[PDB]
Parts: sequence; structure tokens; C-alpha cells
Amino acid sequence: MVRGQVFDVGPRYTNLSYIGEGAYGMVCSAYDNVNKVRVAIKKISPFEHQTYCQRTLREIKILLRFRHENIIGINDIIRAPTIEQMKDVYIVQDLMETDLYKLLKTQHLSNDHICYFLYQILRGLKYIHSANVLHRDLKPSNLLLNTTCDLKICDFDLARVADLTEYVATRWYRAPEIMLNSKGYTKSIDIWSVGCILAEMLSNRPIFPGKHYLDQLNHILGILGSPSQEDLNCIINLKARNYLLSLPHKNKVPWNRLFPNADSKALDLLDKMLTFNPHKRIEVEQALAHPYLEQYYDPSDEPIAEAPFKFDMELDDLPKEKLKELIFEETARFQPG
Repeated sequence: MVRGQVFDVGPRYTNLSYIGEGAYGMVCSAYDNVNKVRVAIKKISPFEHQTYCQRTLREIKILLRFRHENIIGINDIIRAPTIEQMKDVYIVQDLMETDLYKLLKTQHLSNDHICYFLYQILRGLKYIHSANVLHRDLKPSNLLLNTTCDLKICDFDLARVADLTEYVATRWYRAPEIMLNSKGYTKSIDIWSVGCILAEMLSNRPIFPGKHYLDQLNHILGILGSPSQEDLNCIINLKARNYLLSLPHKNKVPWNRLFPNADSKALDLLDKMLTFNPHKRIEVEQALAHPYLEQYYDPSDEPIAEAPFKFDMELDDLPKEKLKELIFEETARFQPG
């Protein structure tokens, strides 16, 4: 009934209106007749591909467990009664006004907003990482905003527990570790992404807008300068390691030459976040205590996960059918009754 595709969210959710696409697939805005508000609903049909089952079930479990002001929550999950009948899954979330991607492309951002937005991202991320969870795909389009400048992290489809070759809308916000296929990436990849986002909030333009795979590193090395052999510490691709050393020695561009009107405090933190070496990269807890965020910093009003995360089984090994059963049992909560 919407854009040709069927949307069986009624009778609770009515007044449908198309928003955009996934991630998983079609997303629409509907009026919740129960809670008397408008909500966002994602339609998911993951039962064909095996990876889609992983990403769907992983996001469900994580988000249902999480409970934070700066993280989107799942209000409801609509699916068919029986398991064979269930071919689609509908996730209901709070309808946010806009995102950081829409905002940055059109309108200029003041320092106080940039500072406030940065604090909320890290505050939310703190809760994430404290739960030993990696978002892995942070970006301006994954940061939703409302009327009162409240920020919420979204789209945990590519998330996992801290211990790929799939398609993505953008690779501009990925750490060099991912680019260099460094098996054993940690929480530092999220920090890098927030760094790229900080930079984009300042200049209203992407900091590392590479056209493709190799071009991404050229923009990074162009600004940060060439890396040492010590930076090449982790078990990375031997050829990629050699290729990096074979490239011409580029010089580091001072941040104030890139961001002249930017606050010196913000640039200081920006530096610590966008360091090539993953281990030398600042941690979220230390990033919040940074002088730039002292106006909002408050350890007493920054909740964490009561206990770190751990899934019962490894979903990477389970087949397409057992994952459906796992999804079926995880969504059993919202079924009446």
C-alpha cells in the first residue's frame, strides 16, 4: 500500500508516509494510535540472505538490552503469528526530526552546537563501549536530531561485540585499520569515525572523501602525513604494509590550516581522535574529560552498561534457518500476548 510495496503495520500504526531507504529496506513514518504519536518503522525481509539474518538479530538483541538517552530504542516489533508466515519484520522507533547529514549539508553550525553535539555522541558511545559493543558504522546519517537538539545514535546493523566485505553507503568514516584489513580492530574504530564527524561539523564538508578504496588512504595520509613502521604494528596485509611504505613521503598538514575559524580546543581533541596508530588514539572516557567538553562533562550523569555484552552463541556459524528461530524467539516479547 506504500510505493507499491506492502506495509502490514496496522491496525495500531496508521497514516503511513514514505521516508527513505535502508540499511535493510523501506522506512516509513506512521502515526501510533496507541501512544498517540508519530513513529518511524523499518521494514526488514532478511530471511533469504544469511548475513541479513545476522545483522537483523544482532541489532534486535543489542538495542532491546540498551537503555540510553543518546541511543535510539525499539518501541515495538510487528511480525506474523507463526514462524512460516513471518516473511517480514517491522521495527518501530521514535520518529526523529532530522539527522546530522541533512543538517550539515544545508545549514551552518555554531561552536556551541558542535560542542554539544560532540558531547552527546561520545556520551552515547560511552554507554556502547562500556557494554563492550562496537558500532563500527558511525556517520552523520546515523546521528538523528529532534527539535530540542537531542542526539541519538542509530542503525546498529553492522555492530558486534568487541573481541567485512558487505556493501555500505559510505567508507569515508572508516579507520585505516579497516582499510588495511587489520584483523583485531578494537573500540578505536568508533573514535576515528567520530573524529571524521567532528571535522565535518566544523567545515561543513567531509574530511576524507575518497572516490574509492586506495583513494581513501591518499586523503588520510595527505593530511596526517606518512606513517612510521611503528604505526604499522598490527598483523596487517604484508603487501598493504609494503605499499604504504612505497608511497611518496607526504607532510602533515596543521589542523588550523585546514580549520582556521575552528576552536583551538576542538582541534586539539580532533587531533587525538584522528591519530593513525589505533593504540595511540584517544579513548571515549578520556575524550569526554577533554577540556573542549568541560562545559558538558559530568561523570555522574553519564550512565554505563551494568555488565559487558556477550551473545549466547556465535551467529556467524549458525545457518539461515536457526537464525530465523532466534529472531522469532527474540521478537516473541511484542506478540499479543
